This record gives sequence, C-alpha cells and structure tokens, in this order.
Amino acid sequence: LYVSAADICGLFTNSSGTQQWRGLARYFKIRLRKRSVKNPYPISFLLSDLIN
Amino acid sequence: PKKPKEPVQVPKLLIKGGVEVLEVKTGVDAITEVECFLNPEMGDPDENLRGFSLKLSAENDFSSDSPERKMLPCYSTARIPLPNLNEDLTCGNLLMWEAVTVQTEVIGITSMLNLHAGSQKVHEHGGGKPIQGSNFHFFAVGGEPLEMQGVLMNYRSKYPDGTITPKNPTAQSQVMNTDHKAYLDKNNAYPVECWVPDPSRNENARYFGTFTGGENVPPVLHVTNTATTVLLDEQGVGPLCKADSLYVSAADICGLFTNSSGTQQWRGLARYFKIRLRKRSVKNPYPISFLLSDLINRRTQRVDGQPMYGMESQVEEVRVFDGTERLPGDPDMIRYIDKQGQLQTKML
Repeated sequence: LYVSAADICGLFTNSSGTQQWRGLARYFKIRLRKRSVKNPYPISFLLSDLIN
Repeated sequence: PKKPKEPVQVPKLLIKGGVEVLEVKTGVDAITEVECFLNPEMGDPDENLRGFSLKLSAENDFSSDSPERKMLPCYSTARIPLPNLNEDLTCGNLLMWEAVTVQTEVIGITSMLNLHAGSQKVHEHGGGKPIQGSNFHFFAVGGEPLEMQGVLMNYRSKYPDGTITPKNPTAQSQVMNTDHKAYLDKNNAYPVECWVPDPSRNENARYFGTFTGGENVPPVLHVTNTATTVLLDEQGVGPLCKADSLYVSAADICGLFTNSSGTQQWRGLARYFKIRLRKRSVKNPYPISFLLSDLINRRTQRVDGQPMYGMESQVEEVRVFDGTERLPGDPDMIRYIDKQGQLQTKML
C-alpha cells in the first residue's frame, strides 16, 4: 500500500520574523475488502520470460 | 471505362507505421512488414568515416599486427524487442512468431559515384579511384543471440576487444579452434575478420551473405523491390526469434575508399531490411518440473553442510526395493536394472 499525502500547514514563523516549516501527521482508518479476479495471464508468459 | 468490378478481397492492413503498432491485441496469423535498416559499424573513425572505416596496412606479418578499433568493423547486431503474444496466453497451444519474408537491401549508395573528392586520380584527364574492392554483404538474422565462432590467423597479433575478438591463440587458432566458439551478443564487437559462424549451432539463424573477394570487385546490383526472399524452409522456418526480441546481424563492406594517397579504408553502408512476420502455434515442448525448480527454490536459501551432495557422500545407498513377491532365493541380490530390464549380478 502506497501512501501519499501533502498538507501545507505553513512555516512556523518564529519570534524572529523567520519562518521555519511546520509539519503534521496523517491518520488513516481504512475499511477494506477482497475482489476476486480473473487471471488472463500465465505461464506462457512465464516461459518466455523464463527463457528471457 | 472505369467499373464496379469485383475489387479483390484483398487482405487487411489495419494500420501500419512503426513501433506503435507492436502493442497490439490479437488477430491470429498476424503479420507484418518491417521496414528497418541498420547503420554500419566500421571501426567508424568518425563522423566522416561514418559508415567508413579507418585505413589499413599493407605488407605486414602476424607479428607486426596490433589492431586498434577504427579500421575494425564488427558486425552490427540488435535485439529488436518483439511483441509478446504470450502475455496472457494461457492455452495449451502456444504462439510464437514464425518468420516469413525478408527483402532487405543494402541501401543508399549514390554519393559513391564520386570519382572526385579525393578519389585517387587514376590518371588521365579522366578521374579518380573511388571506393571498391571486395565487398561482403552479408547478414544473418538470428532468432538467437547466436553462435559465433572466432577465426584468427595471427596469434602473434595484439588485438583489441571492444571490437571483441575471439580469444584463444593456439596454432590451431589459425585453423579451427573449437574454443573460439563464441556468440554474438554484442554490437560492433565481433570484428568481422575475426569471427565466423559457429554454424553448428547456427541453426536458428539464417544468413546469407556473399562475400565477394577481389581487388576492386564490381558491385552489380539489382533493384527490384518486387520479390522478397522468404524465411521458410522445409519446415517453413527461418531463424526462430523465439526471442520476441530480434537478433539482427550483418556485414557490408562496400570496398575501400582509396584516398588520393591510396588511403584505403573500408567503406561500409547501411542495410534496409523488409521483414514478414507470422504467428506460428506450437505444442508444449517443455515441462513444469523443469520450470518449477526455479521459482520455488530461487526465492529461497541453500542447505548443504557436512557433505552429501554430489558424491561427497555420507549418503549411503541407492537401490530398489519395491514389490512383495514370493521368494527369489537370492534376495540380498544386487538388484539392477540394466536400464531396460533387470540386471541381476553379484560375486556370491
């Protein structure tokens, strides 16, 4: 599972009048299931591959 | 007249154009026209001796020979990646490409009609001496990334290898050397003079070339474009680029351009090829086991410790029990199988 996120909260802008990045966590609560699928693929491809 | 005459139930091109076409879905015979070509590899000194070699030495000795690349053509090769028929394919019939026509042609001479531009003034108030010499136009087409077979004279030479020569330097390297067996698996590396078919192995490539020795030897062409040569045989086959990757192979010595200094150097030129491809179906020809051994064990560890394996064996015996039968009164027999029948031998 590949996970991606981007979330510009900003820079914490220092007492200075300087800025510095700030980051935050992401949460996930995934609810998942199985889909049954066809192979169309094969051995044939193996063999050629094998061969390769 | 003009007329709605029954206008031939000609085949169906579907598209054409280059590489994009490969990606295609399935349509049985499927067959194709390849209009390719290769540029030459001469040892190509540069951008002008781009398609021509470097020049050459003249009265020498084995001993007095170190090559360097530039004069050295090596054969031009390629894997052309070819479509996969088998990406899905899951049937007990197997499809492969079986190779149907080429009409290939060494292409685009026409500048070489310069008897000019440095073509060594033969004399007279006539012209130069352009190119020419021996020419070898050859190609081989393999299904395989083939068996070469190196051929050397001169194992008193000092050979390069980018221009990957054959190795080995026996006397017998000067005749056949059953060790200079190689394999072209390399663009411009088998320098041509160095390498030869291992044709005993070359069986899944077809080559045709006709090497044409001789001093200036004329190029007599033909420029037909109207009758291919067909890549079938008795069993209707040519190379088998089983490899849906293509092993492409060639040499095209036009001869030598003779500079005004007689700086003679091979000139080579590009060949165009025009190939006709089909899908041929086979059987299985190889079993599961033979395959299986791979995955399994490959995505795995090794176990070998105190030695058993091979022959280094704290292993002990390998014999054949089996059955339950009356009483052969030799039963501590030495029970064999001659292989096809049972050998029964002892000392007792």
